Amino acid sequence: MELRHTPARDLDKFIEDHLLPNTCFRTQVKEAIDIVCRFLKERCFQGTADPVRVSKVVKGGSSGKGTTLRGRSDADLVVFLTKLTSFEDQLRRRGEFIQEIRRQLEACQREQKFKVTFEVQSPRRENPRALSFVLSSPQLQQEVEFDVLPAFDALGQWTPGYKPNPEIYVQLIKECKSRGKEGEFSTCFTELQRDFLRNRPTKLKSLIRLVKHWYQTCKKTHGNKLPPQYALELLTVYAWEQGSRKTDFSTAQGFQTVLELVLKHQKLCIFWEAYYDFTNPVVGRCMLQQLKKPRPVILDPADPTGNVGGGDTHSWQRLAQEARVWLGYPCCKNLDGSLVGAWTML
Repeated sequence: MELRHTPARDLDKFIEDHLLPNTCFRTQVKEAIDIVCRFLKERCFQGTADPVRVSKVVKGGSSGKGTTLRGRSDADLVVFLTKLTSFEDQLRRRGEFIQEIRRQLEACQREQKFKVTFEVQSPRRENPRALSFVLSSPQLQQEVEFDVLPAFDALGQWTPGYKPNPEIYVQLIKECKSRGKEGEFSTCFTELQRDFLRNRPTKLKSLIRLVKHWYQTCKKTHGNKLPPQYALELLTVYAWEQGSRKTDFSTAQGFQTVLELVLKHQKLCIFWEAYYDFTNPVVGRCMLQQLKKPRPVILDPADPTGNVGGGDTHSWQRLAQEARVWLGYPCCKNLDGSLVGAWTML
């Protein structure tokens, strides 16, 4: 149903129905990306003086956009380029890469056959330049629009289980410190962001998708004022990693634990040592710089410089106000009419 009234007794039955993505549509999209990824690497540039080439194409974060309930989703597709001198190059040469990618993307639409409907958008308005392509399957009425975000390849060839070279983060921090603008290069580390949320248990990933939709429902109210969606995703992971650590758990317990953290934002300092740590002196100091920043501070596991949900303390206040309202909703309330309760952090 609406889910404002969806009780806490079941919860999952709502996630399994409305929230769960189409299995058939995903498979079609994943294949379409593989066609494009394999297309861009070969086609882009080539027969060209400049050694810069497309190394890989990775899908980034995605958020279901409410229309009926879930009718559509917006995702980010990061195109990695090589032979760039610095991280800043992806910002300056962005317009140069936007044209080369768009040129072959249109050519890919003509030459390559797809199962879904490949849609290359017209030049985008209300934005400085912008680009995107839409993948839709009218049979299932599923639609997704990918925003192409060109980025330098920092990791090069990287596989899960391997901690990235600390030297890479050193170059990132030194360049982010001098030129300013902390956390703009997070797109290069997208592989680590996906790998962070991919290996999570099924019940947790379903919980995250529940939190994802909660964010979108409030996003059509307060607008862009609220913090980035990535903050809520990492916060859900933190709620599970602390005190629970169970394969099977209650969604009502977790959803309650996440909402109470939104109100605790001023008390929240969170960071992950997954892809980096204090072994390197340069990385260590920069990591301590972020921890002493005004709360809430959620440190991007893939981006030691990048602070998710930071820079605005009134963003979380607007979020905490609506988080307080949803606490009064039956969503968190069980059969008794009382609260299900949060997770013990012991």
